[PDB]
Amino acid sequence: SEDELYRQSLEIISRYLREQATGAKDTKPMGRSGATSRKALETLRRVGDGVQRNHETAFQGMLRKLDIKNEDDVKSLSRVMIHVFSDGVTNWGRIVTLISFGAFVAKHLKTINQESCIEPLAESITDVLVRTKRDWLVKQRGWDGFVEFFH
Ligand SMILES: CC#CCn1c(CC)c(-c2cccc(Cl)c2C)c2c(N[C@H](Cc3ccccc3)C(=O)O)ncnc21
Repeated sequence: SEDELYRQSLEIISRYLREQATGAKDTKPMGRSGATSRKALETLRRVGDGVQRNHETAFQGMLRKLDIKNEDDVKSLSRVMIHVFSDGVTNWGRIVTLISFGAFVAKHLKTINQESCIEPLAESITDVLVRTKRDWLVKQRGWDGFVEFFH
């Protein structure tokens, strides 16, 4: 390991997706740069909840199209994130939509009683995000850049 950016990203995304699914704020330290991952998570809650709320109908229609039922559909969803998220313009706007739709999908995984697929979903999203937009993420100062961008 010793990929700080991947570790920090996976943590923030797992916390958001897990707490959206279940309602509970997970109380367990944070990790390295914990004040930058707690301010990132705070921001993500504000802006991410906003995107799910404002574009609920769009999110519902996309979820319906993907027809997600098991670990096999979540594993596949990865090829879908590469086509849609990676093959686009790069900005925090689309990065939030990716993690917000992931949270929307994580809520659906809980309701269809497949909540063991949440942590893998979070890993899939972090994989596509960090190992297709690494160059851009580094240039923007990673999650310090994100928190700054949503002042
Ligand atoms: C988990 C995951 C994932 C991948 N992903 C997906 C899922 C395939 C979409 C997407 C594409 C079309 C419609 C909808 Cl509702 C969505 C969510 C997406 C995305 N969408 C925005 C457009 C948009 C913004 C806000 C609300 C609805 C739609 C875009 O393409 O610029 N941006 C980034 N990643 C996206």
